[PDB]
Amino acid sequence: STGSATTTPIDSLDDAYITPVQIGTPAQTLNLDFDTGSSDLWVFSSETTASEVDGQTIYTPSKSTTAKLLSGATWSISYGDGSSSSGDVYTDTVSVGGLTVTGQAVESAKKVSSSFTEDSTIDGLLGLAFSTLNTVSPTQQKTFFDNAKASLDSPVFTADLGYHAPGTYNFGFIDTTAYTGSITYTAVSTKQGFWEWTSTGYAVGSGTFKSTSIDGIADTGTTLLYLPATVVSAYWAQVSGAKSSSSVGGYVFPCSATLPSFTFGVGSARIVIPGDYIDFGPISTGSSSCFGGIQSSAGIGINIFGDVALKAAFVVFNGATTPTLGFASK
Ligand SMILES: NC(=[NH2+])c1ccc(C(F)(F)F)cc1
Repeated sequence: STGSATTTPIDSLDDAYITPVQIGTPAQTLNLDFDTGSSDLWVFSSETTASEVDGQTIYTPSKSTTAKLLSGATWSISYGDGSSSSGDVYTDTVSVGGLTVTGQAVESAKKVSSSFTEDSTIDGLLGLAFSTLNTVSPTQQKTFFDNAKASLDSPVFTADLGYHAPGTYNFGFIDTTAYTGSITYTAVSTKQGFWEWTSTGYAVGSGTFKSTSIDGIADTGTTLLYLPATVVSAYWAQVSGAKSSSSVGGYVFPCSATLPSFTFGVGSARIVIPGDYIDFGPISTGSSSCFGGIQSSAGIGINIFGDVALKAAFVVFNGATTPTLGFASK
């Protein structure tokens, strides 16, 4: 089997991407944030505290003839940005782009933090990291990909995110029309539960490539590119007027600037992020100071190849017996 679904930016800045997902019988379609940096499929629901729902579409398990309460199971997750959610668990039929999993754990939110309530465009998360990170207790649950894998034509999924445009998540096949050149594959460590790999270096604009190992995660659920302070300083030094602002929380730059590209290495291959992809717009409405899309990872404890990086590539999440990652230009 295979599946193919379009993923759409939630706003004009590509702050996140949503993908429609069918849950239950009859289908209830929710727009979920596919997150290769976590492993829970959770949704706003008829159980979510009413004051914490503000425009999201909800899953109502009592209206699904295939929903079953997973007795005694609860979940609770906190993310890197300080947001969180928690609740109970159902199993139900879940379909993405024509690919169906029966018995998928659907984590129903009883509580969500304010940043989830405040984002009416995201109805929940669909985790695509390794199932070892799943938070369900006392019986850990599998991701949608982990449940589908054996049925897929090939044990892979691909992320093809757009810049200010829709893109595609495919399951079970590689669309050879969706990229240029070849796909370069690189080793993955699953020890921290992530799609963790080592980039071979970087360049800023037309500058020379610096060979240096950068260990980080391929994370569709993080907006920005978080890299070591040395690398980030080298990038922003090429932008007149750019500075790190403790009050704003990162590097800012004049909105009048034309940003240089940023290249990252995948083996001997190179992925080029155009400068425009690095512009996250005014820091507050009407400001002429703009927020940068490349930020320091110092104090995160890991580098994060988030959407800014991934959207410049066609990315293969290869879930073969030994997982790997593939990157192609597009
Ligand atoms: N769910 C995610 N995509 C995610 C959240 C937090 C972190 C961090 F802790 F490293 F910051 C990494 C990945």
